[PDB]
Amino acid sequence: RQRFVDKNGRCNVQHERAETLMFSEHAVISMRDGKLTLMFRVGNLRNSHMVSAQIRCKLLKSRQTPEGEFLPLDQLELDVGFSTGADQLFLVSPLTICHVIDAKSPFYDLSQRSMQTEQFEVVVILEGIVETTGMTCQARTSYTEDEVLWGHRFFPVISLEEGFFKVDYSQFHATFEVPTPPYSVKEQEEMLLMSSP
Amino acid sequence: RQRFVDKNGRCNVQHERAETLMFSEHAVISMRDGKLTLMFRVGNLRNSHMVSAQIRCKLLKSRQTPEGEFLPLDQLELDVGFSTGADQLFLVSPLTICHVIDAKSPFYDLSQRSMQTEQFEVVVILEGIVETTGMTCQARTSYTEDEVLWGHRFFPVISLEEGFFKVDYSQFHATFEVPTPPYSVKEQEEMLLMSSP
Amino acid sequence: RQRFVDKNGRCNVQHERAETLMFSEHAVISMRDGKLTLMFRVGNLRNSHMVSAQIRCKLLKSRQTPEGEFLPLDQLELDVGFSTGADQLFLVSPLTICHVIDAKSPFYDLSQRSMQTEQFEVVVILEGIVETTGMTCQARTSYTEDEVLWGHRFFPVISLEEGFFKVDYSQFHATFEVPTPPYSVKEQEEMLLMSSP
Amino acid sequence: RQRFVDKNGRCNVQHERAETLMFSEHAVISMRDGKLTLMFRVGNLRNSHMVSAQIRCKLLKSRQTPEGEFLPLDQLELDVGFSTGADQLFLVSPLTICHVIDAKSPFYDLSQRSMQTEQFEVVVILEGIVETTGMTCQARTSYTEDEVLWGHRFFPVISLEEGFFKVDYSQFHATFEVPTPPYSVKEQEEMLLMSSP
Repeated sequence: RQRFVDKNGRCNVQHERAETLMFSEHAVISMRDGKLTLMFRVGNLRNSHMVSAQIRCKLLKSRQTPEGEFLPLDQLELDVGFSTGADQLFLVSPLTICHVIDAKSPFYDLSQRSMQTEQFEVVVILEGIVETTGMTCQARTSYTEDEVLWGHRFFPVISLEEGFFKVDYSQFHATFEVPTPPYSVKEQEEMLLMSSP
Repeated sequence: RQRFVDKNGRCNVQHERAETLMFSEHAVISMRDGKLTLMFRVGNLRNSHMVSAQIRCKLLKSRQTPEGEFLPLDQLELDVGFSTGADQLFLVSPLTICHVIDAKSPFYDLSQRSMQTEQFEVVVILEGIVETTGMTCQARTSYTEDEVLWGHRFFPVISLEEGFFKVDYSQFHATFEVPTPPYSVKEQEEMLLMSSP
Repeated sequence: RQRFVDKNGRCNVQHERAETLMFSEHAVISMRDGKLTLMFRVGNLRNSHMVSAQIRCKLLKSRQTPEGEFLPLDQLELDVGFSTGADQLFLVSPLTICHVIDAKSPFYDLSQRSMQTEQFEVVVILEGIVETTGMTCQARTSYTEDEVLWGHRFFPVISLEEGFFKVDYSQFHATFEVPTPPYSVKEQEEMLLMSSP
Repeated sequence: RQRFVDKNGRCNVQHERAETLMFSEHAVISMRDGKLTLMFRVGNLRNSHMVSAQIRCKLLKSRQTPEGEFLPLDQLELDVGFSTGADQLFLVSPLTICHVIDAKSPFYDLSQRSMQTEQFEVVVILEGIVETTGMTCQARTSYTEDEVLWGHRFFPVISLEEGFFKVDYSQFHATFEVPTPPYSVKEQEEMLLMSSP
């Protein structure tokens, strides 16, 4: 059968200069494998194609510490694989980056309703290896609160049409709504605690 | 006695251009140190010899999430040393890379029989330091389900014949069958649970 | 609303050659998010602007081991993010680096009073990516015991004045005193233990 | 008072071409901070001075797995800081690298007596940043069983003679014998278990 990567390492994927297919326009928050997950899509740089890369995510926001101190712009770490090595990417085709929301996540108590008033910026940083030269580069993007879609899911972009594993970039930025619990992960766990008889 | 590495760092190993001795042709699944382990062999690049390198492994496959979503090509992390630093290689001679299958592994429930119908691709990525220039490079390979041999074991390639630690590459790709439990690790643990009186 | 980072990765921050705005002149020890934290500020290099960087911290001091051995200069690790990935910085504007003091920290039993007699040197090492060339560099600094201010807090340097997220470097090195517990973290935990009825 | 590192990052340390002061000639196994520790000293490269560097250690040896398989040359990971970040070195002067022997260490059951018959090779790999160019390099060394000294301790090499933090390399390779328990760490823990009344 057709394989994505040949024995010698050659990738069998069938994919303008304006770098707009690097990161998806929006991020989404919906269920995946039983967990509410923050997701965004990464593709590649049109003028500097990469195969390998490392990705990191920071949550930027203003906040008042319990001590009463106002932090104009604080950065909070958003785990996107440092605890598995999943942050070391293999860019054979687009990838849906996942941030599983839990008690360690800054988004632990982010619910659909709190989204209305919340104000933040999810910054994504990808430092990849340009295949052609071998040197390193970096691409960044950002998702403000209005660019994070609760209850949405990314359309798939990979298929097989005649021995060719194809990537449909016309669906790169496309998302669709799905029935998703409005509760924050903290609330879900709070409800789990109160569910015990 | 003869040493593999001199005090000054010189390696004492006695080893065409077609890069075919970089990764073993097949991967195997058999017992090592009491654990069912996924293994494959890494050697080196004939046109760009490396001494240092980092290795990572991704499991590529199609799957349907519990939510009913079909993921055409999902990548699952296969731990090959990130939790020990064992993924930072010292390429003095061929190395048998080990993925110890456990509850954290995507192969946790992979048994000999399920292999027949299963469909996947184990992609290996090695980014090493070319000794001659000092610059970095990358080599990749892949193992589809039909290239993963259950119950097989790699032949040893290192020996000492007259003060020379020799590498026999004619046995680089060679494997042999050994009595191996057909059960998946999950099943083994399931059987351990039911064994308690 | 105004965003810190555009969709294409461009940062929207409004900032002599003498490199003096790279690290704050002093470090401080005060409460943040309910934890006594060692903090210092990092900005950037005026002659080689960086956006990405990794930071590490070492505690240098003389000490006598329980075995009676005197170590003229021993280096102790000061966790500044290796256990979260928070040590991989996004230098969009100044950042207050935090070392949360706990049982794993060399400063676990450092109190305001012990500061008087204590003798040490907190060395900070930042290896960043110069935006202009793409190559790597390193900057270092040090904080002796007399440059660590107990009970002090850094003044904020970020604001928004007419669609511009501004950085006021005139306050880069500025700190102010705040009511802070004089106890070491070990002592705080010792007092917590004795508080149990 | 005199400081090791100036505020601007300049190190205040007062230190032929043959690279022989990079790694100590021998490694030692003795008590430090209540733990039996494997130690060796690292200094620097005379022809390519480094300030920053990462260090890793591999245990090379032949062994027979519980399955009866003979591994001619197996590599076992020797933790030298990957679980703290202590492996990311600051080479301001010589450093005594420490491997704290515990249940996770390949040397867990290595005792003074077993040393007589044991056969192995502790390979050390240091990849550092040459201060002058900014490019990366690597240095390696090895310690066979006969080069690992049980019950020995390294002489200190740092001192202060007239505002100068001096490094005496004439003592770089020097070690001295100290009363050290002959037991392996496993044995020590075995004795701790049997000590419970």
